[PDB]
Amino acid sequence: GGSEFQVRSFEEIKRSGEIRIGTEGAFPPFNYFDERNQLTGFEVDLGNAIAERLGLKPRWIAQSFDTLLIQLNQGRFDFVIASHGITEERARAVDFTNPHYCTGGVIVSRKGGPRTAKDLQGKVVGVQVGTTYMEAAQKIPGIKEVRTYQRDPDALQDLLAGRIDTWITDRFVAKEAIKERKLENTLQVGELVFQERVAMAVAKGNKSLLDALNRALAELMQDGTYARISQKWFGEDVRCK
Ligand SMILES: NCCC[C@H](N)C(=O)O
Repeated sequence: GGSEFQVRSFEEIKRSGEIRIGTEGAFPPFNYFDERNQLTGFEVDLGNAIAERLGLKPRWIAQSFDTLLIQLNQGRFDFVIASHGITEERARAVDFTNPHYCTGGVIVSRKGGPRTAKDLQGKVVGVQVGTTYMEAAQKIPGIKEVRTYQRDPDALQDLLAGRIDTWITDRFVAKEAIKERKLENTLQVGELVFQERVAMAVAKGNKSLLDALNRALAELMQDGTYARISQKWFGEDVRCK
């Protein structure tokens, strides 16, 4: 159906009564399509609670991860919530909110497989395109091959099939995939390779919206809504401490 692309200030958004939110929809349990083919996840619930707290009806747009930041700047959405770690490189093209969770990238291998960055010597490592996982894998020398996937669950599929030695991904995504697929006796979570603060993104220079999102997030963290949503998803509070 197409849409009107525009980078919108907070007051322009407020006038419309609607906030357009970009996400990926292939990164469970943060944002994904469930068994009845509807968009959900910790970040969807969070996104909706943000929209609500601002007096705005959310309109969700799922699309491939590698495209999200560039379509944000082109004006397809007002903000993106799609598990983006804050990086200096990314902050050149977008403005990040205060982080809505903290986490890290972790080595995942089959039983008896690589557990440390050092173990990745002559190994084949699977990572999703445009991610901090791919970025870190590119900097670990002596990996035989960094294999890059458009979608992160595809890397998991290749780890299981034995086409790669190691998948590097988010620690919560790794834990949940193992629980979901009952892979406790088949997969092995190794070392935390790096830690990261994960945040919403706004088009570069969209300071009015940036500030409103920060305020709404602060409010959710104070009024118990964040705690409730984190509990539902993780049985614990995942905010940066
Ligand atoms: N597809 C989602 C990737 C999320 C990861 N934390 C990153 O920042 O690259």
